Amino acid sequence: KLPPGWEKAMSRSSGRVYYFNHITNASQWERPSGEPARVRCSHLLVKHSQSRRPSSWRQEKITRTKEEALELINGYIQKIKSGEEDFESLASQFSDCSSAKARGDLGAFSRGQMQKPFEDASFALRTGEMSGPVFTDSGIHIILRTE
Ligand SMILES: CN1CCN(c2cccc(N)c2)CC1
Repeated sequence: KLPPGWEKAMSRSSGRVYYFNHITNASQWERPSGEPARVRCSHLLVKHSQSRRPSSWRQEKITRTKEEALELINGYIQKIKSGEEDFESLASQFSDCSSAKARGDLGAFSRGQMQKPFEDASFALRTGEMSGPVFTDSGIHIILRTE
């Protein structure tokens, strides 16, 4: 019996089975196996032209499309997963959130405080686990649960 949130899938390019989480948008090859008052997370945000506030410390006027933002997110996830780059380094350089200055750290929080897709992903992640692309009214997030 798989844990809730998780489903079995089959690659497409290779035919090998993998597991996908529809709350975190994480995917992995191994069987996942398996809630607290509070969690601590970091994130990397890529905004797009339909973000609630299409502006950030990186760019006064953010004009990229949502599709372009998802491509950027997917590229950062690839480099993090390969070890070519660290999550903290990419967040500091490229997150459209002012938390970039703290390597993406948002600190600890409870349910009720964050936007719902962000909250649900954060609480479904295990400690140390990274999400896939998570969509909110702010943009597209990579979320790292640190505690
Ligand atoms: C929406 N953002 C506002 C800025 N934030 C921030 C800024 C500096 C350092 C840390 N840890 C967090 C919180 C999240």
